[PDB]
Amino acid sequence: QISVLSINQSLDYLLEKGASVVRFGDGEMDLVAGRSIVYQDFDPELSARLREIMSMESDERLMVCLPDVFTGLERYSIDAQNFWSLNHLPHFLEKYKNICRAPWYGSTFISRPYIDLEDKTPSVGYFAKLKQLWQDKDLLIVEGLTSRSGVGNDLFDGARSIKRIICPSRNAYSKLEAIKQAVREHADNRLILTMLGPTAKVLVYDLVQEGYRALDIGHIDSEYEWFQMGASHKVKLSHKHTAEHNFDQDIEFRDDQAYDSQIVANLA
Amino acid sequence: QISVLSINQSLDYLLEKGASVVRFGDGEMDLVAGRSIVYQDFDPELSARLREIMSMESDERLMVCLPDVFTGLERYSIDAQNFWSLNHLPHFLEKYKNICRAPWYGSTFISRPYIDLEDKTPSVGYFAKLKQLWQDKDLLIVEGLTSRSGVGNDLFDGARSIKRIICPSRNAYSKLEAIKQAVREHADNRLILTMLGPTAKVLVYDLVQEGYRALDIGHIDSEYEWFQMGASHKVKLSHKHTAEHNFDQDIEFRDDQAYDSQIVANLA
Ligand SMILES: O=c1ccn([C@@H]2O[C@H](COP(=O)(O)OP(=O)(O)O)[C@@H](O)[C@H]2O)c(=O)[nH]1
Ligand SMILES: O=c1ccn([C@@H]2O[C@H](COP(=O)(O)OP(=O)(O)O)[C@@H](O)[C@H]2O)c(=O)[nH]1
Repeated sequence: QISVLSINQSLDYLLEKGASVVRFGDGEMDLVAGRSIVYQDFDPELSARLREIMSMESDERLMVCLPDVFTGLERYSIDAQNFWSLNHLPHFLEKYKNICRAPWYGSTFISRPYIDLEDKTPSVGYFAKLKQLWQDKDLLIVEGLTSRSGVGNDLFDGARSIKRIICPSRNAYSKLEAIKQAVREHADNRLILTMLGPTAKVLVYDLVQEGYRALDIGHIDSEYEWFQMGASHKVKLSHKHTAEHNFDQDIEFRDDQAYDSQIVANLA
Repeated sequence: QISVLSINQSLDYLLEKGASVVRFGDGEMDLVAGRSIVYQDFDPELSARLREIMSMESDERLMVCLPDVFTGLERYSIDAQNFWSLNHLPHFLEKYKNICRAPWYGSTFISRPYIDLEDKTPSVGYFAKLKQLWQDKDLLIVEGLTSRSGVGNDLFDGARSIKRIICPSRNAYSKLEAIKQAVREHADNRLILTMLGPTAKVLVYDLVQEGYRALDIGHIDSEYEWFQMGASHKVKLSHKHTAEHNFDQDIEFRDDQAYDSQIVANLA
């Protein structure tokens, strides 16, 4: 009964208002139910902070997103439909309805705009509007050791410049205050992008309170790689993190000197 | 009946396929009916050429566009509804059905994404996808003397570089071969954008046959100015051409040194 914007309306709101964004997906609900996820062990301080931010209302300073799953599941792949309609919502729908009482939310799938869409025709337009958020911007990327967002592809080639804060690939929440301090030291006037699972959501909220603009964009790199491959399955990549292969086994980095030169702090 | 894509679907096609685009609006149908328009006098070679291009089918090399008016006019302002439904289509509907027999067409309103829309919420996203077509590209802009596309706004600030071929502000068709000659001399590998009324349509078509990529984007600058000012009416601008003020009275150019430096040929 919760009202969730489409991807097109969510991205347009970010383009219109310049708002920050924080997204909550199935893994955040897992932790709010007291259950660990693969790259974040359960932590009560984390779950309470996630439990708090989910209940917040959206405005021109910060848009809060939920999975666009409370209606029209025919939009998604048969595997995605089976997950939401037969696994997640049976468990947690009454939790969503209890906690999430804002008038409206953005779509958490602005990060996930390809592989699980039944019709992939509009994906090109989603990635185009995403790229417009950072076109000609100086960027601060806050991501984990294996994320390597944009490494090996042209996702961020339209940005003016990139600096990166490298965080733990898992259980990053225990270093949250150290990460925040690194962001303060290096952010200047840059747009902050974060790819950091549950920790990213607390990070964005906290940095918004300090007057930064930050976008939680999660697994955008994996979805972009699949989009460029024309993939039909969540094919695992060998040289960086892959969405829904969250244990990070069988990864060996390729030498990227541009990436290495963008690192300004390493907390992994 | 004729099947016309939405603006969202048309822009996504150009992003996906990299196709060139030609759009036909009410002024071209005016000429195909043997009538002069304000900035283009009747010429039998032009009108026959426009009718010929209108009848062509769209593909990954070239998308042919028509006004998205044969259905769902509730999408537009009442002024636009009255024009198409009581003025244009009463005269020319049987001509459209006779000439336009392709399976599908793009939307000519990819150039017109704001002032005549009833709901202006998605316009921000339309301009974002348009900007992505030329982001980080070297551009060759082919336009009339009063067009001054991008002058005084940030429409093309995301482009890598701009050269301009300046043409007659009206009756440009009489200089078509000289304009084409200028394009061959200065285009190199640049993306060609044209804002040149009915001559733009023949130009793009002819340039496609020679293996260039060209986008007929017409009155995009006026719609962007209205969008940025949040206008609710087609307010006339005093320092350049304004769409639907086509006689070009009462125009005094602002001195723009970037514009001046971008001109590489002048045929006005
Ligand atoms: O402690 C953590 C948790 C996650 N991640 C990264 O967070 C990203 C995914 O974030 P999120 O779960 O928000 O993605 P979504 O699937 O929601 O789009 C991936 O690049 C992971 O490597 C990380 O670096 N450290
Ligand atoms: O001989 C001409 C005819 C038109 N134009 C320009 O063509 C543009 C509009 O093109 P079009 O009619 O294709 O616009 P649309 O309304 O279809 O988007 C305006 O900038 C006009 O100044 C021009 O420079 N020379």
